[PDB]
Amino acid sequence: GEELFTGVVPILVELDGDVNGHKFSVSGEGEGDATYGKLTLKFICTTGKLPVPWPTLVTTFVQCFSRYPDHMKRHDFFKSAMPEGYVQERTISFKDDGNYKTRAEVKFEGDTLVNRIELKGIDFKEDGNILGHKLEYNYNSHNVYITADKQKNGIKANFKIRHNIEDGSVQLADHYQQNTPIGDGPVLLPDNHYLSTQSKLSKDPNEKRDHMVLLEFVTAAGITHGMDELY
Ligand SMILES: *N[C@@H](CCCCO)C(=O)O
Repeated sequence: GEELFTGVVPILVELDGDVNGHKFSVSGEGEGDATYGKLTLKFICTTGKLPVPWPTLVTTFVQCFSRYPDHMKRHDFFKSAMPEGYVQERTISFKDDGNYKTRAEVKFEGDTLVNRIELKGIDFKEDGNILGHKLEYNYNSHNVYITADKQKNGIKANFKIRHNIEDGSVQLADHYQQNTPIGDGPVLLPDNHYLSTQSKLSKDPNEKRDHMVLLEFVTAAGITHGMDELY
């Protein structure tokens, strides 16, 4: 599977969502270059205005594009599941507000890596930071710890995303994530490690539709003692 990621790979993201009486769809396109852990993606809301803030969907919108160091190649579950792919399921709980439930399948369709997502939003406050669009349009860097779930033949992660709010506070979005292979081909089940992520959000000055431009870099890390010994 890792052979499929040696070059630049086109990406398609499709999300079907339902939150607070609003059905919405998002399509995203761009490319990933796993050699540098680099993602360049532009998302468009094709149904009108997005009924939740763009930053709340960044994690939902392809960790197979993470840069795994040579010394950590045996820990890359995500690429090992390719091309048949993996299911990624999350609960995202917004502190003192509602939650997202997401299920995605990530797999190749020919040369294109496709992330197809179903999202449901539950129990949000009409006046809250999410439905009230009170999040700043920016994004923090996070370290996501990955552990094996070997009886389920996959991996899991839980992590809290920090969203800056326009009132100067920071609202946490608590993520619980599980990934399972779609195919029956053996996958790599990793030792504990983490993914170091950084994301920049911007706008296309020629785009009339509601949209988000995302530039993201992800690097696997945390396995250091063996390499440190060399020096
Ligand atoms: N590279 C050092 C050893 C690192 C000490 C911790 O492993 C050296 O060559 O002396």
